[PDB]
Amino acid sequence: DRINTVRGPITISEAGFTLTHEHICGSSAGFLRAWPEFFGSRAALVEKAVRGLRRARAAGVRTIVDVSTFDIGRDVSLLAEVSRAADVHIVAATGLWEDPPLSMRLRSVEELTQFFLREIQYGIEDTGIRAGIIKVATNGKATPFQELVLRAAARASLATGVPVTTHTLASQRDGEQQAAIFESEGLSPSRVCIGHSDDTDDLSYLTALAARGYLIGLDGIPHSAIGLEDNASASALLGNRSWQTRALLIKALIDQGYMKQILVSNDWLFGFSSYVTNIMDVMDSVNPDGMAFIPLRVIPFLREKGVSNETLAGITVTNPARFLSPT
Amino acid sequence: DRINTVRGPITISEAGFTLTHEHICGSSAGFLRAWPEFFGSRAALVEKAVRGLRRARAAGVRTIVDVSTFDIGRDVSLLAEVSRAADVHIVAATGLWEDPPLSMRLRSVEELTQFFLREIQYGIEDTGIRAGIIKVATNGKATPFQELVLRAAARASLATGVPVTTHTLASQRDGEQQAAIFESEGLSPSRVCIGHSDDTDDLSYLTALAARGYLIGLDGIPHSAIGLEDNASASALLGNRSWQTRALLIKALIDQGYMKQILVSNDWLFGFSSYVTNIMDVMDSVNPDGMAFIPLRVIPFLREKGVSNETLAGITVTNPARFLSPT
Ligand SMILES: CCC1(C)CCCCC1
Ligand SMILES: CCC1(C)CCCCC1
Ligand SMILES: [Cl-]
Ligand SMILES: [Cl-]
Ligand SMILES: [Zn+2]
Ligand SMILES: [Zn+2]
Ligand SMILES: [Zn+2]
Ligand SMILES: [Zn+2]
Repeated sequence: DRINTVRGPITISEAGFTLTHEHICGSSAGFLRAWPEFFGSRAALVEKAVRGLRRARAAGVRTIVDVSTFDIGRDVSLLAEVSRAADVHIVAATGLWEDPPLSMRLRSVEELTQFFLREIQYGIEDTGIRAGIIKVATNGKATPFQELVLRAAARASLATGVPVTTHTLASQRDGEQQAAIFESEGLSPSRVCIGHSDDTDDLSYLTALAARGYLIGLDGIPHSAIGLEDNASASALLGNRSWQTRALLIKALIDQGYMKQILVSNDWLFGFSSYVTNIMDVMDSVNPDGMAFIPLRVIPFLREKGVSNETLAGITVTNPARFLSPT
Repeated sequence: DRINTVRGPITISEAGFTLTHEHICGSSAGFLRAWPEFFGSRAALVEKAVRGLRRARAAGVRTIVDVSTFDIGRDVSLLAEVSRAADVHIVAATGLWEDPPLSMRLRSVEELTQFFLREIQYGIEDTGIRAGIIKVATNGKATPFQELVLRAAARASLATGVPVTTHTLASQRDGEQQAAIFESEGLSPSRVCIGHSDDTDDLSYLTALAARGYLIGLDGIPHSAIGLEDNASASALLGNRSWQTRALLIKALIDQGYMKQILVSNDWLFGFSSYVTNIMDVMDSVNPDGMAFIPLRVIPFLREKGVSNETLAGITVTNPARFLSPT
């Protein structure tokens, strides 16, 4: 059994400590190729990501799952470059996020299923690099096209065994509808992570997903604008709940019996052009540890609050492997 | 004085008979790279475009202006390939159409001006190919972002001398607002073509633009769903006015004194993924002549209606050169 990474297949044991929702760069299709100066340069972006993934690896990370799709401007050659230089495995994604272009938005369920299966089974672009996860998104009630996306992701997963991970607007409880669509296609909830679930404190929502077998993506732990004076765009993005508040949802779900269904991540990036200018600077001041925030700050916080080392290892190592390994 | 093409600078006399609004492929950024099977294959698309541009060249076309921007999925290497194989000059474009991604839509006027100037002055992507026109779009009242686009296009034109060409929803008279924005930035109307102007019969609108000095883009002459039974998507795209009706607007503006301000084109393509599946098949049944429709069918129609050979040469050769040559 093997997981596809940007440097090829790896064994389950090789994945190790895995961050399940991360990005090298949050962009748009074609954007880094057309406007590399937006990032300084392409080399500057590469160097920043290598440095950050090095720091993460020193803190114990072995693999990240880059959940950048086509419409986040995923550049698998950029991921392979960074992966080789930092010695951190990167799993790439297929699927569609919240910014599909017209050439995607006009497609049928069958067509999209073809595209997702191309990326899982054949390769991304002309690279031969295969995705190891399918990423999808809603922000409230699904648009007609997003329902097609969710159905195509389910079809792709059913044919291949690769899991599905989601973006939600957690305040709208989107995982409810997402689950409904997925289940209508026959997808097992154990193949699905409902992401950005740490953006809500609603335990009735979180446990109702976990009770049916979903994995719960508590994937934005360091996202917080607390004590950012009067920066409306950072507040709108990051929220005003503390990282501790978010991290305590890990403990909460442990305490309810769902330790095997928890997936934790930073949802960090090294470049971010699909938001306001200089947001990466703002984010990096909030969390200078970047992708190392989970091991360096979250794990010790949870140990101080009484969570066991063994439970945290199961969450950071066992759960990601179970989720990623195709089934 | 020179015009930039995808194979480098050419003299004004080399441009010859020029179609001012065309596309090799109407797509989305990254799409042909990620999903070439949508088109059959990349080679099939190339071969179809070469065959079509050959037929056009035999009918007298020497240059086309490919008004595909970043968000139409412009692939300048594809254009150079096709240009070399067909021996037809292709002018490429910068700017933004109606499907900009978030990494564009979040940008300032100053940022966009940087991007358009990159594509005109330095090159597209890492190709060294420079755009020779800036393309912009509204569909009714401009969105806030589209106003920034129009202003940045004006700034880019003011620094470089390259012209601006527009997409409109002609039924909403968008050229009125477009002109207002452009003039507020100090752009000369003689540097601007208001496109898709053949989609309306409103001569008060058309003459009010031409009176202030705009060029008028009568650029979709073969676009018609007349006698396509019950195909709602083709009707919505193409309209139910005949090609003759559209072509008679050429004569109308001649007859009002605006022969030097008329630009004519087919607004054809060889691939079209940003609309419904199989639309290219539908379009190619309506107009099997493709980009040769203007010389093969429009020019003789207008001669039969009393327009002179010399006037039509001025419209197909002189006007494009005047417009494209930087000033
Ligand atoms: C009983 C919950 C537990 C104490 C198990 C070991 C890891 C930490 C959580
Ligand atoms: C007078 C308008 C004109 C007859 C001039 C020559 C070309 C055709 C139009
Ligand atoms: Cl702490
Ligand atoms: Cl005729
Ligand atoms: Zn997300
Ligand atoms: Zn993300
Ligand atoms: Zn248009
Ligand atoms: Zn066009």
